[PDB]
Amino acid sequence: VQALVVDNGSGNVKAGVAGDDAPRAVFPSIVGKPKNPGIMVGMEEKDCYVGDEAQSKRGILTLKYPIEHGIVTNWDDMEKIWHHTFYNELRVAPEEHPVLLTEAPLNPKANRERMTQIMFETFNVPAMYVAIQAVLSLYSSGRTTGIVLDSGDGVSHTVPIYEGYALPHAIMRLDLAGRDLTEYMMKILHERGYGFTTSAEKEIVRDIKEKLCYIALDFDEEMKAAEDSSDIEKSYELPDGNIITVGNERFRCPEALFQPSFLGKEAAGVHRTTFDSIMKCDVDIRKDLYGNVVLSGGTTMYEGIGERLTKELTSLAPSTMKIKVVAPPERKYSVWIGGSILSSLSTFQQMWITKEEYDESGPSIVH
Amino acid sequence: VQALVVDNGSGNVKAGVAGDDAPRAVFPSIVGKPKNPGIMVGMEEKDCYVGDEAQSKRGILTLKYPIEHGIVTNWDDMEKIWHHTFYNELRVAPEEHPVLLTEAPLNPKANRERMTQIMFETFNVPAMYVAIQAVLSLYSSGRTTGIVLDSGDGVSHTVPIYEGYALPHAIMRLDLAGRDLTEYMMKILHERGYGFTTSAEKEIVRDIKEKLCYIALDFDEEMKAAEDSSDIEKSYELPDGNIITVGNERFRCPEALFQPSFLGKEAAGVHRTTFDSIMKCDVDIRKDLYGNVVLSGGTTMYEGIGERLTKELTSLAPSTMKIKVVAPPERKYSVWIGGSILSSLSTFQQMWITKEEYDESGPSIVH
Amino acid sequence: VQALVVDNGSGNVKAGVAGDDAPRAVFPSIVGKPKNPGIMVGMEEKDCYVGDEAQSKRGILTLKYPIEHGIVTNWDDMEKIWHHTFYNELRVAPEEHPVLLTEAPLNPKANRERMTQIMFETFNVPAMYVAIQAVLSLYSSGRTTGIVLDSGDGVSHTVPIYEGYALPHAIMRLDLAGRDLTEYMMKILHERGYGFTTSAEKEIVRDIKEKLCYIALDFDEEMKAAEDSSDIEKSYELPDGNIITVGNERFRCPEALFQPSFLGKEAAGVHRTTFDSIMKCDVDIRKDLYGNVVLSGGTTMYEGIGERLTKELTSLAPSTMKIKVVAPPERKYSVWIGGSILSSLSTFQQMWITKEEYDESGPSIVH
Ligand SMILES: C/C1=C\[C@H](C)C[C@H](C)OC(=O)C[C@H](c2ccc(O)cc2)NC(=O)[C@@H](Cc2c(Br)[nH]c3ccccc23)N(C)C(=O)[C@H](C)NC(=O)[C@@H](C)C1
Ligand SMILES: C/C1=C\[C@H](C)C[C@H](C)OC(=O)C[C@H](c2ccc(O)cc2)NC(=O)[C@@H](Cc2c(Br)[nH]c3ccccc23)N(C)C(=O)[C@H](C)NC(=O)[C@@H](C)C1
Ligand SMILES: C/C1=C\[C@H](C)C[C@H](C)OC(=O)C[C@H](c2ccc(O)cc2)NC(=O)[C@@H](Cc2c(Br)[nH]c3ccccc23)N(C)C(=O)[C@H](C)NC(=O)[C@@H](C)C1
Ligand SMILES: Nc1ncnc2c1ncn2[C@@H]1O[C@H](COP(=O)(O)OP(=O)(O)O)[C@@H](O)[C@H]1O
Ligand SMILES: Nc1ncnc2c1ncn2[C@@H]1O[C@H](COP(=O)(O)OP(=O)(O)O)[C@@H](O)[C@H]1O
Ligand SMILES: Nc1ncnc2c1ncn2[C@@H]1O[C@H](COP(=O)(O)OP(=O)(O)O)[C@@H](O)[C@H]1O
Ligand SMILES: [Mg+2]
Ligand SMILES: [Mg+2]
Ligand SMILES: [Mg+2]
Repeated sequence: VQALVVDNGSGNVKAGVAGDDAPRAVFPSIVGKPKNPGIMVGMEEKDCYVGDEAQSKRGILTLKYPIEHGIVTNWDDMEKIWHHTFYNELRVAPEEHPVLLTEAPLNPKANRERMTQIMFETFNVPAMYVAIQAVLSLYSSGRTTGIVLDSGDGVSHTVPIYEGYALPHAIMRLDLAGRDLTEYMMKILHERGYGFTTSAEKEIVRDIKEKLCYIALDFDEEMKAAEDSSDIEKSYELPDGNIITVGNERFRCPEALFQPSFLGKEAAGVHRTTFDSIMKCDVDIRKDLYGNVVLSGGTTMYEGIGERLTKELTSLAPSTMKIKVVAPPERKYSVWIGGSILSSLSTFQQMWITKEEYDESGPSIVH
Repeated sequence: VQALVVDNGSGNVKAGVAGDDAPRAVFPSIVGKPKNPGIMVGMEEKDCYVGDEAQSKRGILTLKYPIEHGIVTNWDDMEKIWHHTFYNELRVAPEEHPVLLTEAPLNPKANRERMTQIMFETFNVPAMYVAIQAVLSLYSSGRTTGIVLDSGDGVSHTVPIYEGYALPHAIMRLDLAGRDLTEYMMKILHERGYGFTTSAEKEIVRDIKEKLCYIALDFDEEMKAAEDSSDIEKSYELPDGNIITVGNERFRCPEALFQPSFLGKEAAGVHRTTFDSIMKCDVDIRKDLYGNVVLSGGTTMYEGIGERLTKELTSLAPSTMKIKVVAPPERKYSVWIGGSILSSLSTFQQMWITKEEYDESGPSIVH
Repeated sequence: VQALVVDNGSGNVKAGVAGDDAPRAVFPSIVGKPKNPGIMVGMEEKDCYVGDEAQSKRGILTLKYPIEHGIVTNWDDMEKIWHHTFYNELRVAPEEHPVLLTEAPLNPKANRERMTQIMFETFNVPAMYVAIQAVLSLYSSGRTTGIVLDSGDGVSHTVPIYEGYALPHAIMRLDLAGRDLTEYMMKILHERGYGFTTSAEKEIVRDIKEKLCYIALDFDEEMKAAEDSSDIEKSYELPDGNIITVGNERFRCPEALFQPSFLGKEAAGVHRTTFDSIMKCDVDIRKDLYGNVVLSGGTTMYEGIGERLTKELTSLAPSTMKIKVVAPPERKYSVWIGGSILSSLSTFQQMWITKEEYDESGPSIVH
């Protein structure tokens, strides 16, 4: 009997069995419902268009994300997503193995309580545990000291840890992630006459962003250079065979991470958030936090993010410090691998919240 | 079988085996307890953060001194400190060798009685002896006549001795030591905008004081000179890489030894205390006491203390006398070396207080 | 010709003319700058959005406090605030009347020197004086003996005074005030799903705190009672008409004054700080200090603070003492009224620092 590890993000669902090196089932976290009447008699009108099945036939479906900034907004569809994960992707009986789940820090308590109640009463798991994503990202890297910058589709958070002890008063959360960048890309592609509006057009723009975008080392000089020559342009082919050309948007779209004012948000960039999280720690801790910054999440996968973040932090921190940003090649799956490591430890076997405790202490047993 | 010599101060613990020329184990006398919850499963949550181990990871610990003005205020942590000394630093079995301890003069009797009871019942030593620090400082210097000014972290005392005979009615005690100077430095560094509050920040200010401070030959002229030029300033680098600059505080901080009114204390300086201890002696003794003043303790390590004390005593004593202050290079370890000399004498073998006497005569056997 | 009294705090500016019973102009100490481009031609783009004008249209402005823990961090905006006070609120010529200012104890000297230079060179006042807030709070109460606990938006300090003589070595300063409580309220409102991030959202949370919070007599029993019934809940209406409900946060937020560990700060509560300030005084003074404790500042306006502080001090002080906490109804304006009383005394006319002295003795004339 091995635990199941299900990392539940705003954009993707990563599921698998503890002990594996990689998640065996990764599919987008969408639920689709048809927007047209079915006319041919003799077909099967499936209700659960979940994940890649909904992605494949998004032409006749309207797509909805049940998780928004890490908070579940539609529990009915989230239950469908969980059922899909347990029965069609992993193809296991959930009542046999305990399940390890993840949740972003500084989340409302009702979210976790509803999650626990749904797991214990609908799917009937023997036990569970809910862990923070940022501490698992540190488990994946085999280290006990460092500050983790996790950025996914819903929310970015920084969690500093020193010698295994957490520093909860220094945790920062920034609701600026990949979905905001996709929407900004949709907005600024209108400058060239490309109009994207539909839910499927959103998934097209997301695919454009994931391939053509990169982070410039400095923004103003790169702007001035781009206005002079056309070698920055690139071409992308739409599903129907139409060809579009993208220019300085390639480095304009991800710049909003460091300048949120591009999105109309009154906030500070990821570099400034990292620096301010470090500065809330004790003076003796700061050197080891500067010396080890961990990148996690898919949003940190832009080419050149490490150099840019190192330059910003070096410009902010005193000249004596040696800023070292750690960007593993597999940092898109750091949280899942960390959870896989955590669930297999012999020490962790006492933290399982069995159903007998839940029925004894109510939903608040998780806290 | 050789005796163990443990000099137990308010700030540091000096331990070793009799016959050595120097203490083999010197570590600060602090006990730390974590102030944060441990979040990573798979680490060891040690309870005894004692000495340099607590000093190394003071960022996540709160630090407490179990001895205050030479009187033990927390016996539970003092027992931890003694266990650490016996088992992790010296790495000996305490039940094999007798232990020689030290205690400041004019201390309450309950302190010594509790110390003896803890040693005999918890650690089970074959024998012990408790000696005054000031007479051991005279043993270290190979002399029988002179007045000893011992100043450590908790309390300053002067003990005059003539031809081996003590003069107990002339003993003076002044509760003004290194810890008071560290707190005064913390207070007056706020004039420049440097705020130090935490327990670890106290250890940072102590390190600043131990390197940048010195004693001016005269205070008012040095003030007037410092206000004219900036060559007195010096720079110090904080743990995180920030740089601070200190000015006249360098000679303002140790001036409180000679002017306790800087600390708000209604008392007299160390020079005046020394003079008044001398004047309580017989007229025939005073010449040999003026001719030999012994400096002991770490607080007397400021550059220029000898010249200042000689000037003060010369201004107080009659012009015929030749004041001679003795400042050995190793006066930071005078008490321990004196105890090492004392415990190795063949004459001293009769003063051991064995356990059989203790069980016969109660805790009062020490007196 | 009557003096002007300007009490300059971290959160609010209280200004007026000496001889009045109350400050005629009280407005928040904020400077706002627009974060949007102006599109309508024919409007006036004012630069100085200061005080209530910035508060009224905070939707399109970003708000910044130029004073942080009683130390001015942005002199350019502080000059704007002072100009606003002198010309739009009081509507007087500053070069006609002398100005009396206030400053928190244990402040860096450069702050006061820059303040004096700005007043004498930009606004050209005939004279000035800078006074400590805590001694003015004692003037307002018509008393010469007592210990004053002043707590505002930036810093809390306790200053004991006996028979008119100050005891500067017993002064304590605690950087924990109303702004920290507002930030803690923002943090712990996330438990219910309420997210407040913007500068204007900070002013919304401050208004929530000022009305719904109170201090429980004991914390654990009140917790246990709150978990049983919902009668502790209350509702608050947001600017746009949305309704939020607050529960045990009402007495959780101000508890951080007595348990700073809630904020992640390694410090002691206000009761412990008061007790430790008393214990640094002479034994003969302590009875009259216990018998008269003065509350000053807006942070001490929570319902039930007097009973809680009396209970804590009674539990700390010996059973013989009768702890009496004095909480005037108008203690939010104690410092200003005390300054108004002080400036009108005939004795005080010799302490004015005229411009002729300043030009003669440099900025250090204030000290
Ligand atoms: C971009 C795509 C196809 C493209 C036709 C592929 C080719 C390659 O692009 C062009 O030919 C550029 C051309 C264009 C028109 C004028 C111009 O000075 C420059 C370019 N653009 C147009 O005609 C606009 C007009 C428009 C509609 Br209506 N609303 C909008 C909202 C904002 C902006 C513009 C518009 N147009 C018909 C569209 O966007 C349509 C709706 N877009 C799509 O179906 C997406 C899924 C794929
Ligand atoms: C001194 C240190 C770092 C420093 C930042 C290193 C640099 C080099 O110093 C400066 O930049 C000087 C600057 C300053 C500010 C205003 C001014 O007219 C002159 C100097 N001082 C400040 O901003 C004060 C403000 C302050 C707090 Br809040 N409470 C206090 C209590 C008393 C006095 C002042 C304050 N400040 C943020 C601190 O002290 C912080 C808490 N101190 C530390 O973390 C320690 C461990 C190390
Ligand atoms: C509190 C306010 C309005 C409210 C909407 C008024 C109504 C009355 O509250 C609700 O309906 C509660 C609901 C909620 C959602 C899930 C849940 O299990 C319980 C409650 N909360 C939400 O949807 C969160 C989601 C969220 C964002 Br995004 N980041 C966050 C950071 C931390 C926590 C949560 C979040 N949400 C949209 C907000 O906070 C927005 C940004 N808040 C505001 O604009 C402020 C100025 C006023
Ligand atoms: N190679 C890539 N380059 C840039 N962005 C990417 C890349 N791969 C994924 N992303 C972005 O990462 C976001 C979500 O990634 P992920 O870390 O899985 O988030 P979640 O934690 O919500 O599952 C997507 O919105 C996508 O835009
Ligand atoms: N080189 C130095 N210069 C100035 N002060 C020092 C120096 N070394 C140590 N001290 C001070 O001496 C104090 C304690 O020294 P020590 O004599 O070991 O005291 P104790 O008898 O309590 O062990 C410390 O508080 C430290 O501030
Ligand atoms: N009625 C009230 N109840 C609770 N807190 C209050 C009340 N009125 C004001 N405050 C708090 O007092 C703080 C500042 O008050 P004040 O004493 O004017 O400070 P300052 O000295 O900085 O002007 C504000 O941050 C506010 O949160
Ligand atoms: Mg994720
Ligand atoms: Mg000593
Ligand atoms: Mg005030």
